[PDB]
Amino acid sequence: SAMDDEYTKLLHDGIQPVAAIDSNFASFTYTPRSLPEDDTSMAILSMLQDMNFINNYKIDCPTLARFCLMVKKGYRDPPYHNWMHAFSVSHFCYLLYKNLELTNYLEDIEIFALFISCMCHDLDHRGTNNSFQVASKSVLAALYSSEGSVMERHHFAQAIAILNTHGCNIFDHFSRKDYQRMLDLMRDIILATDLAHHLRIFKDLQKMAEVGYDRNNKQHHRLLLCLLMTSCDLSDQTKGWKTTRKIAELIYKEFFSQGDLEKAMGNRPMEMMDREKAYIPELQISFMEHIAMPIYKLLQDLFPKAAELYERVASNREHWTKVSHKFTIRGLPSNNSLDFLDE
Ligand SMILES: Cc1cc([C@@H]2CN(C(=O)c3ccc(F)c(Br)c3)CC(F)(F)C2)n2ncnc2n1
Ligand SMILES: [Mg+2]
Ligand SMILES: [Zn+2]
Repeated sequence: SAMDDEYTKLLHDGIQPVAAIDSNFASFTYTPRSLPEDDTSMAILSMLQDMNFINNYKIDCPTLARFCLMVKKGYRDPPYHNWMHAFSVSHFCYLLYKNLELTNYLEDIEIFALFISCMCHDLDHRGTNNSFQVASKSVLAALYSSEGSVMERHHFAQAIAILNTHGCNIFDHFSRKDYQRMLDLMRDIILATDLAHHLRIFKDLQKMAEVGYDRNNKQHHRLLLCLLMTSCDLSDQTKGWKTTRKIAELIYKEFFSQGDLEKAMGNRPMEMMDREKAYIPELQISFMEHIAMPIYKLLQDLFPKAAELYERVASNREHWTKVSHKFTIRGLPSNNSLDFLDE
């Protein structure tokens, strides 16, 4: 029984210090996906220890170890939306705490909720978007389509189910008020990961950055939590070209699988999910320019030490422009054949 021994070690051996994981672990240059998957549960505990959440909130270590394993095991294995995505999004949250002094802008309990929301925010993803849920009349649409953010509601609900599994409630000693505040935060933060939501609140984020962040304004807290969540969710784009290239591979595999299922059902997939129509370079450029860059630009406006993130993201965009031409076949293909043209 793989999990029982894994739990034993994670509990009885002790929490390893962050620096023993990698000398560079707490820097924006680090690529969390470099960490072997078998070490990631220990890494989560190490990050929580280093942020001092274990002691500040008196988390029971047996309960925590079970919780982390249950969360990990609650991800499936589609090419992009898997445990390694949630681990890396969680790691970026840790980066922001380390590098940007969040405690000057947010309450402790808010930062904690953000991190625990990053762990849980794609739980049980099936490699399909919200609209596929509605078009295929899945069980999840039956439960949630009338409210919208179908997958995100499912993710949150899976988080709650893990919490109400016996031995997994890391918050069960909180006051009733703090318990309710944590669950409410997790709902808002995980819901914020639907990009439709982000697009709706984009102007309100702009406004906040114009007038300047007001720590006494409760709506500013909520808006910032959303922006930070989105920043963690897309943080793959703040690393190096190699990571970006690889990540695009995983996303388009996942997207194109969806499109293949849609074609089988008689539907026309959106362009970016149709392997016969998607022109990856112009799609990435558009995504980078019209969604990702403005996010990290806002983050830079609010936190001057976040400049390097924006610049990476702009640099990754230009790189796509630069390699775009390689998607045109010049000469013959490697095999020296034009057989591919009767296909
Ligand atoms: C880190 C990262 C994450 C995502 C996607 C963004 N998402 C989209 O809907 C989407 C919207 C407009 C687009 F033009 C494209 Br393309 C995709 C949702 C998601 F699938 F969860 C994650 N991408 N996509 C392309 N490079 C990415 N890098
Ligand atoms: Mg998601
Ligand atoms: Zn995500």
